[PDB]
Amino acid sequence: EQCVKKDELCIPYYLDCCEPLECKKVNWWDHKCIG
Amino acid sequence: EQCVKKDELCIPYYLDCCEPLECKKVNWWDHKCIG
Amino acid sequence: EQCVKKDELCIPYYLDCCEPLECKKVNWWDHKCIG
Ligand code: NI
Ligand code: NI
Ligand code: NI
Ligand code: NI
Ligand code: NI
Repeated sequence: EQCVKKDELCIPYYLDCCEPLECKKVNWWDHKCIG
Repeated sequence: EQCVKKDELCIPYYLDCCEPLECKKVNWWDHKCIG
Repeated sequence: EQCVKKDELCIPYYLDCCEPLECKKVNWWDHKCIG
């Protein structure tokens, strides 16, 4: 598995972003890699 | 390889946790993903 | 894919280091995992 790229979906505690992106909520259920 | 999940074993500098978990020592030799 | 090990090449936003290493520029184009 790879670190998640910019603007792609991530899951805290399960599937995280490539640094320096941060996994941020974008709605009630989903998160995206932002930064 | 995947990021390490909650309460599973991690190794600093070698096998790290899924954010926002942190790899913490739990005894003399082992580390676990906590948070 | 795995997190990048100490003194190996990394790419911010694409191929990141094993914590607690940080991906730092080492010249105009390349980055390395330091820490
Ligand atoms: Ni990672
Ligand atoms: Ni981070
Ligand atoms: Ni961290
Ligand atoms: Ni992998
Ligand atoms: Ni970091």
